[PDB]
Amino acid sequence: SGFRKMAFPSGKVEGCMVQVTCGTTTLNGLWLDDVVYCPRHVICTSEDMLNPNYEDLLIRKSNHNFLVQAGNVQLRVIGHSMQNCVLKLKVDTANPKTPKYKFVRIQPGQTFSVLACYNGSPSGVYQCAMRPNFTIKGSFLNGSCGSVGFNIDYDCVSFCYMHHMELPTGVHAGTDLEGNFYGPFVDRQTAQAAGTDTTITVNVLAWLYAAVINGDRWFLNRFTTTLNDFNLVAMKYNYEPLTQDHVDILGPLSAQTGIAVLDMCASLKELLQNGMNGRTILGSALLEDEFTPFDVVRQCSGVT
Amino acid sequence: SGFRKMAFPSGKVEGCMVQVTCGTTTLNGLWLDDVVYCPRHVICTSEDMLNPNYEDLLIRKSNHNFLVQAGNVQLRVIGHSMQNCVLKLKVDTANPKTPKYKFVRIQPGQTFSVLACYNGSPSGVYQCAMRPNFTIKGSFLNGSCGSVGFNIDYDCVSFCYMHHMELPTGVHAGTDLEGNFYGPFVDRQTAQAAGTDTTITVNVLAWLYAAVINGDRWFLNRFTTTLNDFNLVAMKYNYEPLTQDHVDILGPLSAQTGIAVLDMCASLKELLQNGMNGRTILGSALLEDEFTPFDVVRQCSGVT
Ligand SMILES: Cc1ccc(NC(=O)c2ccc(CN3CCN(C)CC3)cc2)cc1Nc1nc(-c2cccnc2)cs1
Ligand SMILES: Cc1ccc(NC(=O)c2ccc(CN3CCN(C)CC3)cc2)cc1Nc1nc(-c2cccnc2)cs1
Repeated sequence: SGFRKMAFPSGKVEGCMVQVTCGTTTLNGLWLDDVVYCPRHVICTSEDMLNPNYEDLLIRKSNHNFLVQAGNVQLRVIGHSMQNCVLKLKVDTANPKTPKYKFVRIQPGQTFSVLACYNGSPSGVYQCAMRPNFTIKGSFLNGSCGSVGFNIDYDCVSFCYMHHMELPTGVHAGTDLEGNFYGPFVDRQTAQAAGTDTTITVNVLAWLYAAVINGDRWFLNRFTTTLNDFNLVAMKYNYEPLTQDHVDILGPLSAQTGIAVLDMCASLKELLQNGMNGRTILGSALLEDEFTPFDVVRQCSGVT
Repeated sequence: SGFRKMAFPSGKVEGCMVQVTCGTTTLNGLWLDDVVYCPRHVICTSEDMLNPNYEDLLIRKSNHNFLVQAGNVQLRVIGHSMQNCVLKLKVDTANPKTPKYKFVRIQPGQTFSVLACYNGSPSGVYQCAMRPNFTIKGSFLNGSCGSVGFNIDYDCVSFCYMHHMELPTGVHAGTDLEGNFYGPFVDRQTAQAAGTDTTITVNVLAWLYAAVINGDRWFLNRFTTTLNDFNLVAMKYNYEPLTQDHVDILGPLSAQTGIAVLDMCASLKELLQNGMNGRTILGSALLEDEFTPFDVVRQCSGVT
């Protein structure tokens, strides 16, 4: 029983975090085999953030300009190259703690764990979702760049996010581990801002199923809706459209609770139109959209 | 920017988790130096949960009745003893991954990280608070007993909680690592239930400070209250009394925001009496009480 924002255990990633210094800029890197990955803006100056040409900036660097430290051990840099918005620093030692890993790119609406680090040292772990507008609502301070987001499946770490910047509304943007930004953001100084966002409908439905499995039932009703009629309501309240694939993905949770997806959609319509009338669902007075169907199945009992 | 329920990185504890089997019962244990700690109810049967005498049950066990597995490695048990509600299994190998550690007992209102484990294998990490009634609102399924709660300060893991049971309302109870239960609960079958709970006032105030530091200010006002007048309102809404020591503990956050504690108490009084009128604070429509002042300082910027 219970339902929490639960991250993956972080030990496999902790053993990969290093400190990268270039000039007077320090940030975090990810050490896998004999390569350290970090944001390329580590090579920038304050006089460079206006209109940087990173190809120029990197040609003017040598391996000796990069100081890499793993705990109390200095790693010797023997090669450097750019890949999109990340830097690859080849080092003379393979990381003995390298887990089985993959570099994946995630979709908006999917979740992952973030290991927030400062000066190469892990500080905390929390769960994040990629928003529809390709930002994340993280918790990061100055020094956190190069912190990573990941999921773990059996023994394998799938890295999906490296942190690069904070936008003016306080939300965060970054890249996959190939250095390609999520969303229409760049690693330079501009007036860039998060675009309009939407609520992740399939996740809200998953979380209503989690609530039923955990004994909250007050929002259920005897009505069922059609998919087209539900999607008219979704549009009005700035929810994403629900697809048949979403309905299919919710199949296991529907079977376990015996509540058809379009039955639960009729509950969600009533919550959107009427509010909660002073009640809560899984300790929240808002509809929560940062749990995927997978997250719910992973955490919740499977009985029925 | 941002504010998340953030756990401590879990790697130091992951390396301590083992599987303990006795008969057909499997649960988790904590392997530190050459001792494995686990709930003593691992030695129980279904015909024993009524009125167990654990001293009798343990006298009838031998070391060979305990199977301990660390990953794919079986640990040989060479001694067993009871300490209050935990069992200490002496093994023939010290854990090479033992961190610096302490066994601490926490106070109601304090927070800690939980590493949820199944079959000796870590599954997820989340943040928990000890409620005033000595329960925790965790996320645990069958098989999770023996999972631990902890905080980390510099290199040192302070273990404070071992999981033993789920109460009828879905909340959880357990012991410190000396085997002494938090609250009026026992590791046998009774009608025991969580007692009445209260909201942790100093934590709500800390979280309002976190909100101000993160730019939410709509709930602020020009009024200040007295401590006695605030505590009359606290009583009415089932909040704990605020003490001068609480005011002192909030000193750093008050100085950083320039908002006196009794000024912020006047905001909290208005929120309690009027609600939020459709607005949110740090993405919540409820007043959140599971962040301590320390948690806020640890996570939030320190500027001002
Ligand atoms: C996207 C980006 C692009 C360039 C930079 N770098 C800089 O602005 C910068 C870097 C280094 C310097 C110092 N110079 C270079 C070193 N030395 C020669 C002195 C002069 C001055 C400015 C940072 C970022 N990203 C940032 N992320 C944050 C941040 C804050 C809070 C949460 N998450 C991210 C702050 S700045
Ligand atoms: C407090 C307590 C006391 C005794 C027990 N153990 C049992 O009830 C029990 C243990 C073992 C058996 C099997 N027997 C012994 C082994 N073998 C001889 C077969 C017969 C039957 C029952 C469990 C607990 N705690 C439990 N925690 C949970 C639980 C569920 C979800 C979340 N957190 C905890 C379920 S039972």
